[PDB]
Order: sequence, then C-alpha cells, then structure tokens
Amino acid sequence: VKYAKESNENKCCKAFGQDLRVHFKNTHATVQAIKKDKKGNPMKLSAAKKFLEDVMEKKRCVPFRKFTGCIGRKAQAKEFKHTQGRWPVKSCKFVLDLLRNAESNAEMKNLDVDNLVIEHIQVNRAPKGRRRTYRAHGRINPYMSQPCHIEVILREQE
RNA sequence: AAAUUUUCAGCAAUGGAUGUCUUGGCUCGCGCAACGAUGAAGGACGCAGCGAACUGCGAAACGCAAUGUGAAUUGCAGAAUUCAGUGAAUCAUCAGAUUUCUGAACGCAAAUGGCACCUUGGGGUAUUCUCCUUGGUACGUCUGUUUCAGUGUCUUU
Repeated sequence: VKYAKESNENKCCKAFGQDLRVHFKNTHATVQAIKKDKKGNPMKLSAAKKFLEDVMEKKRCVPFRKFTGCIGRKAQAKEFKHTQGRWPVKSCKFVLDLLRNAESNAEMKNLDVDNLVIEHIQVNRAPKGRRRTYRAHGRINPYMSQPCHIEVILREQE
C-alpha cells in the first residue's frame, strides 16, 4: 500500500507488512544485513532465508551500524568488519514471514523462485502505542510501542 | 574506500497546519404574556419485535383517542391490506384520556417499598380474627355548621 519504488513488473513482485508489533530499531538492523552481499550486488533470496534462520540459532549475527548505543561486542560480527552485533529473533521472524509471502506472490506470476533477488527492503516507523508507567511521587509516565511498516520488492536476475 | 555523522533533492512514513465548506454560535431589532395542593420545576425507576446513550413516553409506557394530510416506515425483520380507503406515517395538528415511585410533598417516617389507624367492596368457628381490595388521615387560615368549656357580664327557674 504505497511502496517507495515500483522493472515494469512482469519480472518483479512485492509484499507489505502494515503495522507489525516489533521494535523499529532492531528490524532496521536486520534489513540492512539482508539487502546486499559483501560485494555491492543485491542479495539472493535463498541466501537471506539461510541467513535469517541462522540468526535465530545465534550462529550468524546482525551488525548494528546505525543504532549502536550500547550494544555488546561479539566475535561473529567480524564477518562484517564491524565490532558490535546482536541476534534480534522476533525481528527475524516477521521479516522471514514477509519474504515467505513475497515468494508466494512470485509463484502466481510463474517465474523462477530459485533465481530471485532482493531489489529493495525498507522499514518505516509506524504510529505509536500508548501505555502507563508509574513513577515515584505519584508521577505517571508514558510507555510506548514503536510498530513498523516493512516493504519488500523482489525480481528475477537474468 | 566502505560504515557512521551532517547537508541538499526525489519517493515513502509520521503529523493534522493551510485552503474550501457549515442544520452551530454571537449581536441587534420586533412581537406575545402562559408554571404550581385540579400536585409545579427538579429527581428516581421503568417502557421499543431486535437499544446502551440522546430525544420521546408512563403498567394505556419511542405511545392511545380526535382532527387534517392521503400512502408509507426502513439498519434488518416482519405486518403485507392499510390500498377509488370510515385509511399507511419516527407525518402534521392536538381541544379527549392515561399519567408508576417521588418532590412545596401532605398519616408517622426514611441509607427502611419500614411502622400505624379509619374506610369501601369482596374472600375465608366470630361483634372483637386474619386476608385481599377502594379511597382516605400534614400545617396555617377565612365563612358557615355542630358539639362543648369558663363563680367572664346578666337575669332567673
């Protein structure tokens, strides 16, 4: 529902997550790992499934580039030339569920599921959730959720 | 050189400004005189075929009678008759009725459907018994009525 991009289609497919109950800043990190390989090329879908299942096992890890403060330094992030990293599990679930739906949309358009490539994943922030936290002295403080919107667009390579 | 930070643009997000609306407000002017012991205003509790509220109404309960208009109401249901009609309507009008429990509130009361007595008509060893049932019994005050009280002023049998 209003994507950011739009292959003349035929050769491309898309999926949208309207308002998921996950952390925005953690989904932002997963999505930046999925988007490209170690070279500048766009990453294959079979690779990004095989990645996100391994991040749930805590064997591969997600590098946190943008939102750093204060994430503990792990050896698995040497993979990305970057000291900080982390295994955001619930974030990997919703992104796997979206790519699962994005491959399902490709199966109607009849193209190779084996040759698919991630053209464009993006996370937007979503409207906030309201809750109450009670402070000493009778003060009341907001506690708030940050759900996010996830676009995915795929296509064939060659 | 990536990454990060900052800047500029494009697309997306977040947010509800600007613009255009408006059965509402505000102000001025002009008419009218109509609450209540024949129970007012206000309160409480109910009532719709399927409603919580808001409007309406009171066990006749989003209404009944009458009159006018003359075919709907509507979210769904049903009713179809109500269709050249002594008649559809969340219609208009409104002169006839209903109008629970309250409240000035009135038998005593009251965080109580509490506690009395009189009374009508009927229901079950009885004039005194219990029961259902109809309507009563507050305060002040005027005119009249009836019954009284006072070695108040007088006659007197």
